[PDB]
Amino acid sequence: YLEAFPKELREYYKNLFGKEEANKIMKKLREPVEHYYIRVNTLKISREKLIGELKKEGLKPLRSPYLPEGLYFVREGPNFSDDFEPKLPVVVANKYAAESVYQGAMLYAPGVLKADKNIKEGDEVQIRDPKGLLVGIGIARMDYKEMTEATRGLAVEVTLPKFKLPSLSELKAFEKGYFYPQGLPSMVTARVLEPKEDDVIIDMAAAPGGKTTHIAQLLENKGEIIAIDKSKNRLRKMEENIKRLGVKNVKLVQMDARKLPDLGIKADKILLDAPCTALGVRPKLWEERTLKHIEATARYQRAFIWAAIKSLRRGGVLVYSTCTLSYEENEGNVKFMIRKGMKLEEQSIFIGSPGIGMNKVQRFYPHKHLTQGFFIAKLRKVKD
Ligand SMILES: Nc1ncnc2c1ncn2[C@@H]1O[C@H](CSCC[C@H](N)C(=O)O)[C@@H](O)[C@H]1O
Repeated sequence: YLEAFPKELREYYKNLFGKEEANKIMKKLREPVEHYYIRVNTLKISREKLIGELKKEGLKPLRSPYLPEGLYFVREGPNFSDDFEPKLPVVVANKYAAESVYQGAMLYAPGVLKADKNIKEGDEVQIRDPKGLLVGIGIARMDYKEMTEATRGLAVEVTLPKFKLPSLSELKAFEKGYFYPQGLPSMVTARVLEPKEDDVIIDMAAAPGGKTTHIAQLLENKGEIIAIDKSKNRLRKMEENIKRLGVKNVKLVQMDARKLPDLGIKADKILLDAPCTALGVRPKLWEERTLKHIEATARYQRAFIWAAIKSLRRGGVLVYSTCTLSYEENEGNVKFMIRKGMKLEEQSIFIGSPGIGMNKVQRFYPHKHLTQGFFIAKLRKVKD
């Protein structure tokens, strides 16, 4: 698994976590989350009612004892060994198709990069990513010719994915806005913010609106949430998410969040779920980002943070979160905040790990908590 991570990053992890822990983290990072979480949209349905609906569809949702809005599905796999060499013709899936097949998706024709020319419908085939990673085994539903030419349709029925997570996007329950797939750490983040119907609230990197819509249901669609993002497309997706979930609580504004103080607003609550190197996201087939990215991105985040601090009322609260493992983007950037008149505060839910040499922030690790790598800091603005 070590091969998935560039050498300097591997050394970075070893230095930051220790060899043993670093190896455990990288090993687990290569795999999908063991517990696949969704958020119950309490704007439309209760937890137990939704469970009833999911059991109807043959699913086995389990309840979280920490998040009353949390449900998770247990992951299946690995369905074959890491060294397994099937005696099968090869279908090569592109980078994006391979990651979904790796988690139980079918392989569709646009997801096909190239393939063995002997392949005919009904043949048993093995599916590999462009770098030779075996991600699944299945049965071809197209001949070679159609597989490499079709613009749509089913190319390989994946009957033996490396791992299996439930597909929920096609469920009626999903279409009716009953839930939103979202990781446990991300859900804890919105809770730890403790939004109140009275609060002036800003999500300054909000799209596609996972944490924004969670705030909306915690507010029970009362008050107002200001949601910022620079990307019009991701905002477009956020508009669809809002409509589907029945969220009436949110005001979308497109802009560079680093210029936030240009508004006249002094917020009581700010969520900064910041753009990051995403070193913690799963599954991690091949890690492309490295040290140069950590420094650059950490520096990039400081612009957001400063903008947030200046836009916070005194006594105001900032929640900073990332889906990355790096020190610089996390504990390092919190020290920055501490130098700018912010103070660490106890988080209302703490089920993760302590931060690196730092007491009140909350970290999540894949090998310890069965989640994506994650980071959460909660701060109080004591002065300007
Ligand atoms: N300079 C900038 N100003 C505002 N938003 C930015 C930005 N640079 C990146 N972003 C946005 O920051 C987001 C980080 S992903 C955040 C996901 C979101 N909080 C959720 O829970 O669903 C991306 O959507 C990206 O569009």
